[PDB]
Amino acid sequence: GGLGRCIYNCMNSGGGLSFIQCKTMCY
Repeated sequence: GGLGRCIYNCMNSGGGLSFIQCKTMCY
């Protein structure tokens, strides 16, 4: 899928941005 890993790498450790910028941005 995407959201599953999106926030994972984005938030867990692999984004360098924010949460709302990935928890929702990711399609």
